[PDB]
Amino acid sequence: GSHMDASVMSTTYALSAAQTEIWLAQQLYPDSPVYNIAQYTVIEGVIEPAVFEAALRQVIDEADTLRLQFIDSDDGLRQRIGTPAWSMPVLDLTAQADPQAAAQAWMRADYQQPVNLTQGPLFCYALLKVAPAQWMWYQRYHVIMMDGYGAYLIAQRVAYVYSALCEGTTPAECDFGSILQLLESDAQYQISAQRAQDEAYWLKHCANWSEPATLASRSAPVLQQRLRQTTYLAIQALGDAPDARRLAQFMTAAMAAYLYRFTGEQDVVLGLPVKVRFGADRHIPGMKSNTLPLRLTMRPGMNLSSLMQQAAQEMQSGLRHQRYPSEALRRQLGMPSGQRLFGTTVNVMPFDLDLSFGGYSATNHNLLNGPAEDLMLGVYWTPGSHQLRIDFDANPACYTPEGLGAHQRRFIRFMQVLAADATQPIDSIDLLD
Ligand SMILES: CCCCCCCC(=O)SCCNC(=O)CCNC(=O)[C@H](O)C(C)(C)COP(=O)(O)OP(=O)(O)OC[C@H]1O[C@@H](n2cnc3c(N)ncnc32)[C@H](O)[C@@H]1OP(=O)(O)O
Ligand SMILES: CC(=O)NCCSC(=O)[C@@H](N)CC(C)C
Repeated sequence: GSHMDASVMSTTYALSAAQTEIWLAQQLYPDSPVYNIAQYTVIEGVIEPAVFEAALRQVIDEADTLRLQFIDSDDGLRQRIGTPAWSMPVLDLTAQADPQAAAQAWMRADYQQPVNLTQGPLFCYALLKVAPAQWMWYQRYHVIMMDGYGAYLIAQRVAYVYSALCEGTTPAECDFGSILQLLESDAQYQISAQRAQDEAYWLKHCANWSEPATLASRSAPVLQQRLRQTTYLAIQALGDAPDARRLAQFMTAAMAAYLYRFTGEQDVVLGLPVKVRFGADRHIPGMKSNTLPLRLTMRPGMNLSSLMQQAAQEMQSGLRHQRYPSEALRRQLGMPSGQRLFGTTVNVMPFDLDLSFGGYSATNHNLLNGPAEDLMLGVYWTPGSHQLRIDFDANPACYTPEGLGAHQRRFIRFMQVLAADATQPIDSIDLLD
């Protein structure tokens, strides 16, 4: 034989369950950058690129998932903590006729590139000066090594380290754990009795399932990046003081009521993304998130409060078993592949969007949020703020931009009228054009 494969196997770790599903899904279309997540922080002040690069180096040392390198092997793909070659581009676009548009185009050209996992770079950090005392920190990752909460933790840590370095202070000891402990915990869960309990619960929950209700007229795999319809809204349109749990309950209830009013289906299956972070996993950047199948049963004449109680019940009974992958449940239920458990996902991310870099305020804004197989309702909300950002992310094959926009406007209106009177049956509101 040849020793190279043996040394590859002995110097690597197996992928986690979520990483395995990500890799299996990406292998079908290796030229599709739909598995990139991306955001950018607008900083209202002066950023020194050298101090920022120093902070980025420190955080890359602190979050070892940023140094994961992947290697092919007889066992598909494996990973180790390697030495990625990275750089921080600094682009001053203040002289351009449209500095904001130039920065948007730069980051779009970045996150549109295909990402080969065995060569990298799996992440990209760059600074874009869009105005005097207005900078942009652009972050991009592949979902195989990062999710939403991980990127949020990394942005917070980078902000803190930069603020500490600017005032010449030693940054406090980082709170992060190692990605290897996360991988070991996932490997232990994969052969755990907790996993058997979760599998039994999810097999009983969606035992006799139904094909998902959807606003699209066709089912198609995700190939292009999402079509995004973004709208901002005030919290009083909801009015329910909601927390993350009840905000997600209300969003899922509204989406299920809209799907029932548009399709007539009464057993609406939605997708609910969750962190799957308990204990030490709450302080380890990387990929850990899952999507739960949330069933909402519709009865004609039912109001919003009953739907919200249904959603609260489903979450209260299902979040205990959120470690079981939805793909493993789909395979275990005996469903033919291509048949999904849910079509419309409701991704509520109650992560703080505010940061402080060297005394200057800054705000986070998403560009990519993973693949959009059908419809994804992304709800960005800083806990406490009176504002919500609502993104309709759609598969370009199943939707067109203006149709998605009309659906979003009608859904916003229907949801506002729903929250106006939670006792009125959903079959009564007249909807829009
Ligand atoms: C570059 C930037 C790009 C952006 C990246 C985007 C990438 C992605 O697409 S990843 C998707 C990101 N989204 C998310 O992370 C999902 C966020 N949202 C959510 O998780 C849900 O909508 C939400 C808010 C309902 C979860 O609510 P939350 O209250 O936090 O629940 P969670 O912590 O998951 O679980 C709590 C429940 O766990 C259950 N549980 C059982 N055992 C335990 C235990 N030992 N410890 C804790 N909880 C336990 C309990 O029943 C508990 O409920 P409760 O304590 O109230 O009885
Ligand atoms: C919603 C779905 O099943 N398809 C996309 C999965 S994309 C991914 O790995 C995560 N970042 C998002 C979920 C699992 C929290």
